[PDB]
Formats: sequence, structure tokens, C-alpha cells
Amino acid sequence: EEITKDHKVLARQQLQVLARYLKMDLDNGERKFLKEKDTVAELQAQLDYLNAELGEFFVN
Amino acid sequence: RQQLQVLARYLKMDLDNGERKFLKEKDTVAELQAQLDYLNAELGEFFVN
Amino acid sequence: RQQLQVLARYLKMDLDNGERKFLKEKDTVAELQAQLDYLNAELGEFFVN
Repeated sequence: EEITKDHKVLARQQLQVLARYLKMDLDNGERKFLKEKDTVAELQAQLDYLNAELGEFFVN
Repeated sequence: RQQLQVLARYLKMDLDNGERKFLKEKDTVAELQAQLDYLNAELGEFFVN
Repeated sequence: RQQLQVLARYLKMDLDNGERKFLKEKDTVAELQAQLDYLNAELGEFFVN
């Protein structure tokens, strides 16, 4: 199992070198996703406050 | 780029997973924003604030 | 160069071992030369030869 680990580490480092040469950020998508998930929780919190204030019967 | 694609395929790593999740999250945001916008058009800003 | 560095790291090969040893040897040379120079300044060239 260690041989596979060594080869995977080498391949990952080669891919990292290639990405650095290509000037491509591999974590841009995850960064944006995490920002969007935070915006969702903010909006959900606003909606939850309005439903706790007005009630479900009124809001629906 | 093709060499990097080959390496990613060998490593079983999806390079577009983050963008896929980001686009799903952006759609959820617009849904929630639309609900909030309807409630503000119904109650008005003075009441909601 | 970065690809070659990655390959060397995978092969567990030190690329600067030779230069390290060379620099140690050059220092040993200067120590021995200094001893010889002191003995020649003490005895003189006519006696030493």
C-alpha cells in the first residue's frame, strides 16, 4: 500500500507543478462556494426571523 | 494542460466540483432572496425593519 | 527545473551532497596548507627543501 501512496504523492506534486505553471487556482471554486454558503445562512436567518415574527399562517 | 488533465484523471480528482457546488449555492441564494423580496413587497420596509 | 526537483525528491537523491563534501574538503585543504606555511616560515625554504 505504501508504493501506491508514494506514486500518488509524486503524481500530485507533478500536477501541482503543472497547475502553478498554468497559473490556475485549484481552490477558486471551493472559496466561492464557501462564500455563497455563508450568504445563504445570512438570508435564511433573515427569513427565519420574519417567520418567527409573523408566524407561518400569516407568511403563507 | 493535457498533462495536468491526465494527472488529475489518474488521481481521481474532480477539478470542477467546487464550481458545481458554487453554482448550486448561488441558485439557493436567489431563491431565498426572492422569498425575502416578496415579503418586503408585501409588508413594506417600515414594518419589516 | 521544478519537475526535476519533484523527481529528485521522489528518488530520495540529494543533489547538493557533492558540493557539500567539496566545500568540507576545501576547508581541510586550507587547514593543511596553513600548517605547511607556518612550518616553512619557521624553517625556511632552504632547510625544508
